[PDB]
Amino acid sequence: MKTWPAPTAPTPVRATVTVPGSKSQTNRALVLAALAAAQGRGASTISGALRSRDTELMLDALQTLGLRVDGVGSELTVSGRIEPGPGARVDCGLAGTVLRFVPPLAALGSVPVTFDGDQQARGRPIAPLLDALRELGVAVDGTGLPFRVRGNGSLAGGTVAIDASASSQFVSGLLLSAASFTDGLTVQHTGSSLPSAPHIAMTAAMLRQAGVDIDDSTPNRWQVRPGPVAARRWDIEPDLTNAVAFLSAAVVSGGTVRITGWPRVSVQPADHILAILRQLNAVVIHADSSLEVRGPTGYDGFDVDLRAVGELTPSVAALAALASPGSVSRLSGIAHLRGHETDRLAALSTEINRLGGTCRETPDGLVITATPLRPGIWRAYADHRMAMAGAIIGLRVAGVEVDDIAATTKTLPEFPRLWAEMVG
Ligand SMILES: O=C(O)C1=C[C@@H](OP(=O)(O)O)[C@@H](O)[C@H](O)C1
Repeated sequence: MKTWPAPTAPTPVRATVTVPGSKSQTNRALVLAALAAAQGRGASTISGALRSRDTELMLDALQTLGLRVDGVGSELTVSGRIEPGPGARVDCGLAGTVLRFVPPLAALGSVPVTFDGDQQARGRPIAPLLDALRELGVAVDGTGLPFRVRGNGSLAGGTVAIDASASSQFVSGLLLSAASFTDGLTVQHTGSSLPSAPHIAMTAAMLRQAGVDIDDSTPNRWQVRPGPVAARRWDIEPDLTNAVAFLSAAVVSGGTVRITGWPRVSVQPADHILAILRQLNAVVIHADSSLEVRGPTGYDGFDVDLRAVGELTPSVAALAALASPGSVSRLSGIAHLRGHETDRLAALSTEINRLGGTCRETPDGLVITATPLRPGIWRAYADHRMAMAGAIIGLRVAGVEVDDIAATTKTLPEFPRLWAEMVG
């Protein structure tokens, strides 16, 4: 494969960028639309849906379950029934959301569904969710990929305790399908260190939009009452996490980047994002239905807690590597990143240090000392966000090339074109 040379920014980046839809929101809306259709409520349309590998894997997974998903652009319509064919096999790719959200849904059918994924997915956490499904009476063969859920046409539900410290998606996946369980579900996360609170909250918010009653008033416990899932039209927001990659260009170059269609009230962790950019002394404003970020003339080291927003880690680590020389930054709260698309702590450390940097992995994150970088080959590890972090680095370091820019298809297939258009 040819490398992708990361363009440099010898002068401030100035651009207006449109990012496509949220992966997290698109994939929840697909699941909820599938539940509504399966319950007999008719077809649902998702407007502004992301089209990426993760959402294609999700729509394919729904079609493997017997549903129909129409649309060649950003407008997707879901209709039909859960009626999987003999030996139905869901391909999970490297999509955690398919791996974690689809097994519950499948446990609603009367036909066994097998789940497989990419080689690299087989390393990611899954066993605690499979055990929770067994406790709820679903027959599940296997403790990792490939595994088979042997649905018999209903799932009883009730109460279950789970260790979700490795992934919030274990909670979200149970919550999405719970309204269709005979007695609903009460899920209790046991212990501590539950990452990605905003994504669990996203799940709860979208459930409420579909008319599901969920009680999230006590931390680490959720109660979903049995009931209908409404067929509705979904309006998907831009993906704010991917927007950060583009906004980071403003930050490192002292430029100005605007993101179109930025929501003033969001189901995504907008407030956490904007606060982090402001830590670096970027100026952030809402104007003309867009978000504008003006980078500072320079920035020093920062300490940032990423427990709630761990998917920002690659971009944030790139920012830390590009702080003023000798700056020390500490990224914390992110032990769970060892279980992501790749072990992102290990991968970021390797790649930064290969460029001459100083990144030390810690028990819960990274300590990054900004030092002069040099040319090299930034490896993506089949991880969209590793690829985009190398692009950020390359704005400020000539001769950086990403091995596999196409890893960005996971959530942002047009990244190369959008990035080129931004840098001009
Ligand atoms: O539910 C979701 O849509 C996601 C939740 C988070 O997972 P973890 O809680 O496993 O980190 C996030 O990192 C992921 O990219 C998307």
